[PDB]
Amino acid sequence: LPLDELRTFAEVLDRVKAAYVEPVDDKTLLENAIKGMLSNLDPHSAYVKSVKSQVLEPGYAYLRITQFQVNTGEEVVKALNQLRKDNKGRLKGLVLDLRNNPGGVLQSAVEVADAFLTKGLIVYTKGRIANSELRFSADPADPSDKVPLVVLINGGSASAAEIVAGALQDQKRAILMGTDSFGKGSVQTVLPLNNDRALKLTTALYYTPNGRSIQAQGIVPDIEVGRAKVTQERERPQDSDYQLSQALSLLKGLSVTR
Amino acid sequence: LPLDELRTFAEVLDRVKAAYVEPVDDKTLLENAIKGMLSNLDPHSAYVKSVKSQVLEPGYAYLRITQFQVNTGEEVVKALNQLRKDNKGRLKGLVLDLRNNPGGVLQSAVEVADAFLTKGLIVYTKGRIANSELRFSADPADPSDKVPLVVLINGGSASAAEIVAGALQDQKRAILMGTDSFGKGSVQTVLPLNNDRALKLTTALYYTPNGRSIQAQGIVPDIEVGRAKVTQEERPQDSDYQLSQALSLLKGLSVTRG
Amino acid sequence: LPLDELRTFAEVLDRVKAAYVEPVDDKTLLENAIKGMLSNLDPHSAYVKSVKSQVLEPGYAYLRITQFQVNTGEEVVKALNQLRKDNKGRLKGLVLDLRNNPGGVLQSAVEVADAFLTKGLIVYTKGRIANSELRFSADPADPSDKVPLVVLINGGSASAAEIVAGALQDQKRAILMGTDSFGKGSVQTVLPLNNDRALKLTTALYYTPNGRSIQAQGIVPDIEVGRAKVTQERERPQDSDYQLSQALSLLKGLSVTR
Amino acid sequence: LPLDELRTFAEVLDRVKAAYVEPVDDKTLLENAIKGMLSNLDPHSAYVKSVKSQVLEPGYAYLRITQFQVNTGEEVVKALNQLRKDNKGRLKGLVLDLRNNPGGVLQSAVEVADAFLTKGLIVYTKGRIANSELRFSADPADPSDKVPLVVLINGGSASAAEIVAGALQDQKRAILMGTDSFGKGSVQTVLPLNNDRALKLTTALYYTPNGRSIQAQGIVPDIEVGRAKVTQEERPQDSDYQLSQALSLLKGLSVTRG
Amino acid sequence: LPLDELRTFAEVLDRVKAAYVEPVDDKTLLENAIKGMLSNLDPHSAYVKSVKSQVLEPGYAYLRITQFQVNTGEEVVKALNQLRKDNKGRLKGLVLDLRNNPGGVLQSAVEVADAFLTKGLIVYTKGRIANSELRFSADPADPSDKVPLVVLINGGSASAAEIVAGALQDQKRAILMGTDSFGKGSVQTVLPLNNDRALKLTTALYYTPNGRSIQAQGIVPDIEVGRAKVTQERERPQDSDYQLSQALSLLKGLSVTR
Amino acid sequence: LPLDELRTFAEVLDRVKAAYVEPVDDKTLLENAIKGMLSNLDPHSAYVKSVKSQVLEPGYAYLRITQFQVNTGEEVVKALNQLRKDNKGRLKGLVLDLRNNPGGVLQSAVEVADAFLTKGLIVYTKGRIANSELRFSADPADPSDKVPLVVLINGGSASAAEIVAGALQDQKRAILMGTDSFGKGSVQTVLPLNNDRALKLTTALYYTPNGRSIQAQGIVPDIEVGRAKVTQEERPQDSDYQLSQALSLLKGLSVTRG
Repeated sequence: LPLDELRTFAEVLDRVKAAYVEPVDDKTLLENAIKGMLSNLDPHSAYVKSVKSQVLEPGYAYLRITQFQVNTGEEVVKALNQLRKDNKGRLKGLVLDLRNNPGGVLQSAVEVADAFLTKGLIVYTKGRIANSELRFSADPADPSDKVPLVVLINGGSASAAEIVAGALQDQKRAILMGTDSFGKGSVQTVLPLNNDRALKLTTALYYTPNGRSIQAQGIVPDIEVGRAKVTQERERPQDSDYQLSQALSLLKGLSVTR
Repeated sequence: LPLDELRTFAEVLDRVKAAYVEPVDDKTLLENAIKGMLSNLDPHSAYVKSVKSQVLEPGYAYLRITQFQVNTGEEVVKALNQLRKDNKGRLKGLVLDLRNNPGGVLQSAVEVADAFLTKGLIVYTKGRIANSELRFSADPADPSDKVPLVVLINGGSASAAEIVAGALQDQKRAILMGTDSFGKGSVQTVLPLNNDRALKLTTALYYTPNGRSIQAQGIVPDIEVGRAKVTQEERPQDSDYQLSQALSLLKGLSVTRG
Repeated sequence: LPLDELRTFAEVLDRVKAAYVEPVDDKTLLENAIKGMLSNLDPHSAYVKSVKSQVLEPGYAYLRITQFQVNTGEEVVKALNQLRKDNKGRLKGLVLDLRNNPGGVLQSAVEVADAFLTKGLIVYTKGRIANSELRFSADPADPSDKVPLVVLINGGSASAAEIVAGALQDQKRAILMGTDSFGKGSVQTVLPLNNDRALKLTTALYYTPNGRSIQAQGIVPDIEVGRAKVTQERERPQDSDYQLSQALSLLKGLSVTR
Repeated sequence: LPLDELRTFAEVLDRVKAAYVEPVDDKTLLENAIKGMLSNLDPHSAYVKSVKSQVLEPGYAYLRITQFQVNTGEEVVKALNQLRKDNKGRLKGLVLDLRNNPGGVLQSAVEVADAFLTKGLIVYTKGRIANSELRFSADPADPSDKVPLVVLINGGSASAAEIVAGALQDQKRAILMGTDSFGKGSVQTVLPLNNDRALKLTTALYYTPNGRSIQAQGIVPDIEVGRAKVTQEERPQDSDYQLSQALSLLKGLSVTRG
Repeated sequence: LPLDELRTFAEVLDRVKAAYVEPVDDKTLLENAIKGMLSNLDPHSAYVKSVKSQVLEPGYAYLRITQFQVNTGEEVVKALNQLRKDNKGRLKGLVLDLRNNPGGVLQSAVEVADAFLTKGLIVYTKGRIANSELRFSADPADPSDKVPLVVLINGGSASAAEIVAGALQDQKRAILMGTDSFGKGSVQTVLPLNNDRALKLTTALYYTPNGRSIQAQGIVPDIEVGRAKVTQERERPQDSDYQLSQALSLLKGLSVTR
Repeated sequence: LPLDELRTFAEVLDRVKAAYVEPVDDKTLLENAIKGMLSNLDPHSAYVKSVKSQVLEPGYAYLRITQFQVNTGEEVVKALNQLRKDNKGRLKGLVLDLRNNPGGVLQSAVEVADAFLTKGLIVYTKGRIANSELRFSADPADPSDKVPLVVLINGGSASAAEIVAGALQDQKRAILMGTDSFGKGSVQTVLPLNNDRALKLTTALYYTPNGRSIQAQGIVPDIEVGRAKVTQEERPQDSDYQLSQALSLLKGLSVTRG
């Protein structure tokens, strides 16, 4: 209780209680002060097939994560094996379509990351409260079989998807190409109050294995690729998708070099 | 200041000070509570020749209010008589162009309304502060000489212009034509505080003679006519759809009224 | 017999009888003189569903007179009652489509006028001969039930239709909108001659109740509306017909005002 | 003047003077009878270097008659010999462009025709006045040197030009190609009257050597070829369809004639 | 054996035999010298329905020779009689489409020429060897019945077709219109050598009846007609074919003149 | 000179001298035999700042060889160090633009190759003349500092440029990207003859370190990327498709190589 600043606050509240057009009691003024304190502090504060896979070309395959549901992990691994069986042999290249992904279940995101990682950190949450600081390490099993993969990120790629992309980039496991990411990397917990109502507050934020806050930076692709049309001067989706075609050609060139 | 609910607000503020990710001191939380109490209460709260006239057709004339300045009233009357001299006789119809009129001097607004009204109320403010409750009644002189007129109002006409239009409509003096209006009919007083800072608070709001709040209702035209451009296959009605509609309505009204 | 001017005429006729390329007797020269005297004097001198009605919108109906036949009168009244039954109630507005109407039976025109008029003059013929000066007065029965109506006139609106429109305008019963009218308001009677052939001559002309000659003035609409296209900047025929849509909107505004 | 039928005409004129709507005196009726007797009898009755030549191709030349002036004849002959000098030898074919030729001096027309004819009639007028009947016979000199020629005639070629074309066609001297002609082949003499006013009357009309009246028949080309523009994928045949057709016809005619 | 020039040749051959990158024996050098001597001397040296006829318009018919096969002659005569039977009477005009004709059997070409010629030379071959100088004269039978015909030649008209066109032009029997011809008018005979291989050499060239070498001049049409589009300013193939339409109109005009 | 086969060649030449249509003397036949022996044997036989560099992105640079002049080598090295100074550190990737490079000084070519190679062969010529067989081995200094580079080759890159590219490819030093090359890898020496005239003969041809003849094989890029223009919806990769592909390949290669 600062009391002096509380005196200033109560004086402003009394002036409003006296002058406003429609009469307002103390309770509604207090509630509006609370709601606006939260709105001014933090915007997030208050008071269906998941996975689709396809072998786009012989040796090169495409895996898209529409959303992060609970089944998503098992489904991505199922898709990995399915693509390996479709190519009738080991894969030369893979594309992770994580663009247009709002986010979803954090555990499902971490297991999707685990399908590509054999060791190291994946994501860790930092905040100032007893049970916020969390960490997630990769298990020594990757169903990807070390396949070279390029991850696609758009503006509409946030939360869980951003975590996956960041983990894949910091482990130097994937090539991120596309535009920048949303940058939504904060966790909201509902805290209880003595009065019979509770408040939702961002209590911590996500951090990639390197240590860069997802919320501030976002995820910057290693190669920036905006939408564009190519003009020659000399199913199959890449004929219509610019970013997918670019990722495919990059994987092709990488395979040829390697 | 009821301390008992102050307990609830302090408890909530302390819980927020404890849980948020990046630490914030008591001062910023109190200041944000103030700013949001005002913001959540009221969005407006914080902490060129005026008239141009023309006789469109023999018997039918057009009066435009670009803005509400002090001269406006005199000029409007100067225009009225002038149009009577232009037609060399009494007018069969008149069009009040109040579209694209943000507002202006309130006294000029009541003067413009009073040039058409011989009795009754024009506009009245209701509020809870000591010296806000005021009223405006028409004087028994109308330089309009009882001419039938159509008033045109669009979205970009607010405050004073809405006061004029509402007065003309509720007094059954004019027929309003066009789209709905802005609906800005509130007065903000700057109130001083013990500390060397002040708060802007709406202290009263305007009401049309019927009793309809301009701020909530707005002024709804009797005839809805959206903006359009006509192309034949100076004379502004030949190019302006809304003005042409009002002119033709006045002509037909005059013919029936024989 | 002027005889001196007859001498001049006969001298010219003899010169022509002598000089022309192909020989011509006195009779053909006389006949050509007659035919050209008539052509030079007056151009008119010498020597199928009628009615369609529809309720275009709830409360507002449209009645078109393609042509003036004998049945036309009964048909317009039949249509009036039919439109009243279609709306399941009294009508708010009516449109008389008299455009593209060459004319027709005068009595049918006067009865069509009688469906809207309860008293007063309708049309009167004036000429200089025993039985030309005629008058037509409205009977005290109007099946229109005083419905407000707008009449549409084009360039191709003449004779009977022009009479109807003029009567409706001079009685201040309808609003005439559109372009100007044809202006054909003369009656041709065949007169008998001593020789076994007869001549058709305009013997009189029509006059509206006010007294304006239909032949000279034509019918000027109270509102002039040429064909045009409207461009918004925000069956059902009026969506395609400009004049009909204008008449509909005028009737709508009149109903709202009234 | 046979008074017995003058009775009929006077009776008719008096009946007209009696019946017409607006009164007209005897003088205007008599004057209109005169004007219409002439108008109904005959529509024409009431009360720049001339030649340019060029050799289109080796052996084939083009002679254009813009208008029929006095110099035209001499110039045409001057052109003929000149073309012979241009080709350095006798011509294989010649094109007479008589299109867009209103007419002109009749003597120049018979001269132009005579430059191609060695015997026979050229044109003769028939009428009933004393000194109109004239004839024109060709002199036994043709500077054309018997060259085969095609004459081009369109609608805008009348009188003198038609006289030339008709003479050339009926004498089987030229092949006419194009559309039909105007057909204006009549001569108007101004005749004086006892009163100080005169009348224009056609006193005779032209006839081609066959005997066909130019005024009624016109001159119909042996080959119909409408106007057109050709675009390859100076030389006027490269741009003019009718001239190109005539040139190709002359070339083929020359080849067959070997 | 010049021997001195043979010494120069053998010295050059020895220099090449010594210096070239890949070793070459005397035989391959000799063979290359031979092949290049032939290539440098003369390019031609080394070391399915035929006829379609149709009556395009009443009186005017069209005969196209796609190629010169053995049956071609009988087929053209068969077509002549067929067209005569189709028109149910003698023909007014005929078009020989010889354009886009590489050539073919010389005897078939000469018989096709014989279908139009009653006497005179058709084509003769000139060269310097015992049995090269040949001549071909027309037999006194022409199934064409002297019908006037126009022959069409394009750039792709060579050898046999060029011979036919040239014969028809030099006899002044047909009108050749179109663009210039290919100009391929040489005969290649294979000559035997002591060694077990032989050489093909142009031994003579064709000449038209006039004496102009087909190989050098080509066949120049009497009327030049490139592809073009006509624009009026006023099955049936000529509506789509410019050259065919021109030939048709020329035949029409020729028939009218004759 | 083996006279026995000289018999065959003389016999053939005499038969040709006897059979050809227009007579040709022995001299022209011998001269043509010479010219064609050279022409049939070998088609080539008969009888501006060089380097421009730029750092495209932080860590990635671009070096263009317009032409191979004497300064080129020095300039290339001057450019290499300069780019190292521009990036203020070692480069992550480099692009060698050898497209549109006809060739130039061979020593400058081996210098340009030597700026990237520390050991091994660069290019060697094979022929049969005395002093053609030469070899070029790399010196143990590479100013490239082992930077990974992609070389771009199109069709319009020949000789020296192909030598550089082939050396870089066979030494597994660079990844070649683009279309195939011209393939002009032969050296022509002018040889003198006893008579005062000389012959141009290819005396040797180039070979890449692998042993592949540049003239026959050409240099085939490891990655095929045709020319195209990209349009976003200075920086040349933003406009050049092939350069952008090489840049993205280098970036991905650098990321994987961590």
